[PDB]
Amino acid sequence: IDEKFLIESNELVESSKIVMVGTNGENGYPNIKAMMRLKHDGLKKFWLSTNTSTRMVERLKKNNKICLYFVDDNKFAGLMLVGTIEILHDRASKEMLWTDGCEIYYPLGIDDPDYTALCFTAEWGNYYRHLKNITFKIDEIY
Amino acid sequence: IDEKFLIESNELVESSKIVMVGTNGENGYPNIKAMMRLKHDGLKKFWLSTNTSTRMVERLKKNNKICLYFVDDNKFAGLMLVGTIEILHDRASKEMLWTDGCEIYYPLGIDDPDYTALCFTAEWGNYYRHLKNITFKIDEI
Ligand SMILES: [Cl-]
Ligand SMILES: [Cl-]
Repeated sequence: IDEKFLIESNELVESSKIVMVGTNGENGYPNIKAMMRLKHDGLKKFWLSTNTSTRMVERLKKNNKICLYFVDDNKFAGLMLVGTIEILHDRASKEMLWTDGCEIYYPLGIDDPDYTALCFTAEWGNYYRHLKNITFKIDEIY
Repeated sequence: IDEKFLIESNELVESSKIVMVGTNGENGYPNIKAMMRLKHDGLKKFWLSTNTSTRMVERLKKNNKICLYFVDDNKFAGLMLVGTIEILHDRASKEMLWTDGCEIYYPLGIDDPDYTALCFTAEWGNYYRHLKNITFKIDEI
């Protein structure tokens, strides 16, 4: 509950545009994919970008329990957040979340058929560091 | 399945000291944790260490289906392996897998009570590059 974590975890989040996203894959195996962080609100909410794959979409439709992971291997520190994700289908949201260097990935702009936007809402997390971890609920850390 | 994207998969694995490990967690949620690579054999077998944790031991005994993810540090790309994991509780295995480098995390050595070794066996791979992925079965390649 010390203020350092939220600030330290926030630096961790801010330090890369890439987030590792864990999902429930086929046949009971977890799957991890890299996604792009379009926006976040502290540790409460993340808006992410990934390529439209019917596989991923169908999977998230049936099971939206996910986790996010942020790491710096140099400190051997990481942050994991656990929560649920929803696909944002409306163009309004897609437009408001669009950023520079979305363009690198989605040449046809907001209307690129491969631009999918997601909203992750964190329930809890775990900060790992010095081979220990501190688990917290989001509603506590604020 | 071609040898270009599999040469990059192996290079990525050989350069990796830390690997992201995805496990099936409480209440239906995936969980991810960084673990250290001790040894591997191609893309089929990976020996990992992490700190001893009774929560993780119980998790993995209920459900040993996991994935590994190797981040490419120089471009938007990565390798995901999927398979099953087993904890190596025996000192013989821990002695064999011990590498110079472990002394940083486990200062009491092979007998450090926080030293846990695990053996992952991959069944399927997925290589991500250029916003695409190629899926392959490890035993075919
Ligand atoms: Cl709206
Ligand atoms: Cl020595």
